[PDB]
Amino acid sequence: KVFGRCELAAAMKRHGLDNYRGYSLGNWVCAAKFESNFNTQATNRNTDGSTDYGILQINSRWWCNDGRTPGSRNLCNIPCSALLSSDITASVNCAKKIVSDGNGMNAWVAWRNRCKGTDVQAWIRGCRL
Repeated sequence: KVFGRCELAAAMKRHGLDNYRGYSLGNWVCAAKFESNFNTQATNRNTDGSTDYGILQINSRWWCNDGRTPGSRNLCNIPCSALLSSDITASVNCAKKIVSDGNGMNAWVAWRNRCKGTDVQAWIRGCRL
């Protein structure tokens, strides 16, 4: 499913991402916008033959198993297909693991290049307090 902006903000906030590891809700919404356009079914192949899955484009090289990424690790202990559900619970739990891994949200290349240092508050303007 394709989330609305405020719909996704409310879901991310309900699952505890607002200021998780110090990253305000606008950072997560912005990241989702540029990784997936808010589309839980988004899949994109990386040059190394891994694939990124879901609303936060979680990568099969380290975090989920898709059975076709040699050397895969599956640190979130999930099939990558579970990251495409209309329920973002698995994506958010896995994102908590990723962002705690030491490098913060720089793990999401699109966040580093398109959200970092920008007015991310704009991404939650209109959601309900």
